[PDB]
Amino acid sequence: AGAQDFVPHTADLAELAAAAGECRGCGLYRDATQAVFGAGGRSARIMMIGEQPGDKEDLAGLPFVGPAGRLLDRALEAADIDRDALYVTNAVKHFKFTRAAGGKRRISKTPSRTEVVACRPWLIAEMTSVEPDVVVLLGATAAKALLGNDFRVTQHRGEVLHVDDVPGDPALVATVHPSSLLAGPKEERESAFAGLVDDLRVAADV
Ligand SMILES: O=c1cc[nH]c(=O)[nH]1
Ligand code: SF4
Repeated sequence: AGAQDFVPHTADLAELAAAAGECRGCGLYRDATQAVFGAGGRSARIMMIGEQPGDKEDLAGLPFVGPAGRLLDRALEAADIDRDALYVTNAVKHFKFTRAAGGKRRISKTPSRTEVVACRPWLIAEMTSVEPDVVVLLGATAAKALLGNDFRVTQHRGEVLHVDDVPGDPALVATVHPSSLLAGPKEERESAFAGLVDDLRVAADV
């Protein structure tokens, strides 16, 4: 079901990414510019999964290149993690969006659980390909994709999780989505940034 028949029998990331360009596993390929596959290499020990490409990513062809990605880079650097050593992807690989009159960007819309489950074959192929030691799940959509639709990121901060139906049984660490840290009162943003750095250090210490 979903994307499964579009996923080739290969662990080569370049070939998986090409095949995802042709996926019709849900409706999101229609209005998006292109599939945005994960970035990084199969030697990566840490895999990080966001929700979906946003406006900038949909046109760059790469994940986490916009304001959320810049905040994530600042957190990674503070956690002493090299972004180039990670494998970074998203639960959903085509941008789901709308525009508002007078808006300065295309606005992301939340993928339905249906779309997440349809796209998950790709995440499974990425995980099988990369064999990460730990998966960082950035925000609610990504965390629920592997931990269940009832899972609450806010209730499990700092925790190393392991679930039985995840390929290779990597450690899993669920944390706040970097987009959440972009706005809000300064003290709240600074406390939340420190907690993201903490969670990234937990994952890197696995
Ligand atoms: O790649 C991206 C960029 C922004 N937000 C995400 O969840 N992923
Ligand atoms: S979002 Fe995922 S399942 Fe849906 S068409 Fe795109 S790659 Fe396929």
